[PDB]
Amino acid sequence: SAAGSKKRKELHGTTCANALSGTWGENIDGATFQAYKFDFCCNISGEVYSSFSLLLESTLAEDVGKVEMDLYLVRKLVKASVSPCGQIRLSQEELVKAKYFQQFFFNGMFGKLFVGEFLLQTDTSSLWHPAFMFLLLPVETATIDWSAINSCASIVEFLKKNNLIHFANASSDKNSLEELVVIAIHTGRIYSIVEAVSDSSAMSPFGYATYAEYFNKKYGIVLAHPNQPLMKLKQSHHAHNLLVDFNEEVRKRKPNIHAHLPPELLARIDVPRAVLKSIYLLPSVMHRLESLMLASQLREEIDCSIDNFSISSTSILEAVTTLTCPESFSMERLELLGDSVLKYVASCHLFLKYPDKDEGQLSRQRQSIISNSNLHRLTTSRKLQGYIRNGAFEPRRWTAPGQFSLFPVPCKCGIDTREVPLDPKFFTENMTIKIGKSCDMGHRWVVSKSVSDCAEALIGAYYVSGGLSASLHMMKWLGIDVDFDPNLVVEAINRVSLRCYIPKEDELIELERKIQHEFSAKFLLKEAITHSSLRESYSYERLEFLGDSVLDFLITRHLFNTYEQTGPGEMTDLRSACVNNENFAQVAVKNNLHTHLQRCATVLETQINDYLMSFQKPDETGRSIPSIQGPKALGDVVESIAGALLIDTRLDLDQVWRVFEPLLSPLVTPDKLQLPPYRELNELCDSLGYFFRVKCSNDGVKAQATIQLQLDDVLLTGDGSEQTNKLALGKAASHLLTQLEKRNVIPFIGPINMKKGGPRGTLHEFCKKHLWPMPTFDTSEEKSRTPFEKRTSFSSFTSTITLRIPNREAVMYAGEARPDKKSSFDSAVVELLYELERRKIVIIQ
RNA sequence: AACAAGCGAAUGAGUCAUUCAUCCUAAGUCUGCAU
RNA sequence: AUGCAGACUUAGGAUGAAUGACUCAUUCGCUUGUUC
Ligand SMILES: [Ca+2]
Ligand SMILES: [Ca+2]
Ligand SMILES: [Zn+2]
Repeated sequence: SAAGSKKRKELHGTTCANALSGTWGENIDGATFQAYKFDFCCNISGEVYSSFSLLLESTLAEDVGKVEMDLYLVRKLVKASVSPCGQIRLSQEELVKAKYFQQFFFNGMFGKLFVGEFLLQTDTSSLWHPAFMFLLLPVETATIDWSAINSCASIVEFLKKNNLIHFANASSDKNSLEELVVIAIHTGRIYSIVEAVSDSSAMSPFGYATYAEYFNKKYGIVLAHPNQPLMKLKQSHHAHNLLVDFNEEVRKRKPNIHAHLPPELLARIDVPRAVLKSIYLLPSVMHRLESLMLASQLREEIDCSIDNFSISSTSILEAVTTLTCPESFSMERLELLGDSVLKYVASCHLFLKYPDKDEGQLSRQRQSIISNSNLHRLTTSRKLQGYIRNGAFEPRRWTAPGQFSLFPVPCKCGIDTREVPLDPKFFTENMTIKIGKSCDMGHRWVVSKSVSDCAEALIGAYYVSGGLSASLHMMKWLGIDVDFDPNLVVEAINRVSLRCYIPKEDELIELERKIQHEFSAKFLLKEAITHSSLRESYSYERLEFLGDSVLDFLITRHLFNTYEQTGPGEMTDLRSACVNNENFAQVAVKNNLHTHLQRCATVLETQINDYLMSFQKPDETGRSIPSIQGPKALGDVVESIAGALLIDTRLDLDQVWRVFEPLLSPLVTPDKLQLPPYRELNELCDSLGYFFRVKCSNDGVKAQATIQLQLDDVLLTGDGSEQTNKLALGKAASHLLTQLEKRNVIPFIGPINMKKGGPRGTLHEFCKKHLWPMPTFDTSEEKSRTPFEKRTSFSSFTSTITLRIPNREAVMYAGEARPDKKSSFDSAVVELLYELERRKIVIIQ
C-alpha cells in the first residue's frame, strides 16, 4: 500500500531519448546529420546482412554510438556494431529519397502499405514524430548507398503512378531473378522471390479452381500475362525481439510459407534482400540504442564531474531495467549491491554526524534514510522513474518514423501530458493491471518497489564503476541525506583523543594481535570491546550499529563481485550465512575474540560458558560447530570491531576488509551454502510434497519443539530443544533432516470453493491441516481439430488424481470433461471429494 | 519466421491471495527470574 | 527502575518456498478471418 511497496502499482511515464529528437522533419532544404554505422555480421558465413546508417541530428554520447550488441535470431546469432561515421549532409532531393526508403520498407514489411490507397501517396509527416526521428538507411559495401535508395524511391513514384518475364515495374531475366526484393502491387506487401515455378502459370490449381480465378474474383484484375511462371516468394513477416536469447540456442524447425503470385502483380525493386534481412534486425537494434541513449542521458543528468570516473551506458541501462523486462540484465543484483552501499553510507554518515545517538535512534534514523519509501520519494522527485525499463518490449509495436503504427495503444491513461505527476488515481492496488505495458504516450504501470529498486540499482551501478565516491555522488544526486564531510571523521578521532585511551592491562595489544590491525587511536577498539553491562559512558552498541552495515556491505560487495551469475535470493541466502549473527558468534569464538568482550553480567557469562561448552570437535577437519546458538553479544563484538576499524582507518573500506577477510576465513560459497534447518526442512517437505504438524512449547528453561512429518506410510517425528524455540524448531528440523536424509468419516473437507483454484485450494489446505501428502495429477488429453456447460476448446483434458492417503490404500479417480488443463485437475478433485465422501473419508458439508 | 485474433499447452518471470519461512536492525507489550 | 530471558506483535532492509489465480514474455498445437 505504501510508496515503495510491491503491492502499489503506480503509473509512470517514459522518457524520450533526447538524441532521437530531430528538428529536421519538414525542412525546405537538405538537413545535415550525424551518422552511425550498423555493421551486422552473422555467425553463419553463408548469408550477409546489409550494413545500415543511423542519421541523427545530434551526436551520440560515444558510449551509445559505439556499441556492439548480439542479436539472437532463430538458430543463428548476429553481431551488430554501432561504430560511428562522419557528419553526413543530405540535400532535399536526397532527404526526400531517404525518407521514402525508410517509410517504404518499414511500412511495407512491418506496417500495412496500401492503407485501406497507397500510403506514400496519402499525406505523411504525421508519421514522423519529432520526439523520435532518425532516418536509418543502408550503406554501400561509411558510405550511404544511393543505389538501393534510388531504386526504392523510383518504385515509390511507380506505385504512386499506379525469355524474360514481365513484372509491373520492369522486365527481368528469368535466370538472374531468384532472391530479389519485390513488392506486390495489388496488395502492397514486400516479398522476396525464392524461386519461380519451373512448369506452372496463372492457370495452375489454387474455394478457387485456379490462381487467375482467385485474382479475378478477390481483386477483379485481369492478368495480361497468364503464360508466365508465377513465383513462390517468402513473405515479409514482423520483427521478433532479437535482443534477448529466448530459445536458449521448444521451438522446432518450421518450413517457410511461400505465397505464389503471378509476376505481373509484382514490381521489381533493386534493393538487395541483404537490406531486407537487415531491416528485421533494426527494431531490436534501435530499441537497444534507444535504451542506451536513455541510459546515457541519465548518466549526463547525474553527471559525476570526476577526473578518473566513467560509467558505461550498459551499466546504467541494466540499473534501470526491471525484471518484468525479459532481458539478459535485470537490475536485481545491482539493487542488492546498492541496498548495502546505501546502508553502509547511511550508517557511517549517521554515526559520524551524530556522535551522541545510540544504536536505536541511529538505527531508526537509518530506517528513515534507507527505506523503500524514502528512496521512492527521492527517485520520483528526481524524475528517475521515467528511465525505468520495466517493459516486455513488443517488437511488433516498434514503429520506425514514417511507419504507420499498425499496433497503437491509444493513451486512455487519463493524463494528456507526457510525464505523469505523482498523485493518487495513478496508484492502483488491484490485480488484472498490466505492469509494463506502455500506451502510445509512454505511460505504463510500475510496481513502485521497482522505483526504489531503480534508486538502489543506480547506487550500486555508480558503486561498481566509481567506487564509493561516485556511488556517494549518485546518492547525493538523488538527494540522500549523506555527505561524509571528511574532517568530521577526524572530529571523531577528536572525540577519541580527548578521552585518555584507557589502555590499562595492554588488553588491546592482545586483541589487535588477534585481528592484525594496529589501531592508531585504541579508544575505538576499547569502545568496541565495552559491553553495556560495564555501565560506562561508552559501549559497543553504536559501533555495532556501524559495523552491521559495514560488514553487510563488505560481504555483499564480495558476493556481488564473486558470483556474477546469481541474483538476489541466492546472494541473500549467502549473505544470511556470512552476516548471520550466529556466524559472527562462531567467528568471535574461532578467532577467540570472545575473551576481550569486557562485561559485568553474570547471565551473559553463563551464556558464553554454555556456548563455549556447546562447541563440538568435528567428525572430519571442517570447522568446529556449536551445538546451540549462543548470544548476540559474541557477534555484536565482531560487528563493533569492524565499526571501530572504519573510524580508526579513516573509513578505508579496503583496509576494514583487509582485516576482516581472514576473520571469517571459510566464506560461504553456494556449494557450501547450508540454509537454517527449518527453512531447508519445509522447503524440502514442500518440494517433495509432504507436510508436517509443528508444535513448540516452553517446558523448563529451554524450549521444546516437535515436528511430526508424514511420509507415505509412516509418521516420523523429529524433536529438538533449544532456548528460543525458533531454534528448537530449527533443531527439530535438523533432527528430522538427519532421519530423513538417511531415508532419502470424521474429517471435514469444508465447503468446496469455486473459481478454478478452489477445489485444489481446498484439498491442499485440507491436506496441510488433516495431514495427507499432496495429490498428484495425471491429466489425459484428446486433441481434436473440431471444437469441444462448456466454452470452446480443442483438447478436452480429462484428468485423474491420485492421493497417497496415509495409512490407507492409495486412491486414483478422474474428471468428466474440462477444456482447460487447470480445470480438469479441479473437476477431478471435486469428483474425488464426492467419491471420498462415498468412501467414508471426508464430509463435504 | 505471411498477418491478425481466439482457444489450448509448455517454460521463465512479475504480481496478488493464502500460510509459512530465513537473515540483519530497531522497538512495544505480556510472561518469568534476579540484583 | 535496571539487567537478562522467552513468547507475541509491530516497524525497517534483504529474501525464500508450497498452493491458487491473474498478467507478461517466449514458444508450440489447433481454429477462424486475412494472405495464398
Ligand atoms: Ca531494494
Ligand atoms: Ca548484532
Ligand atoms: Zn497513457
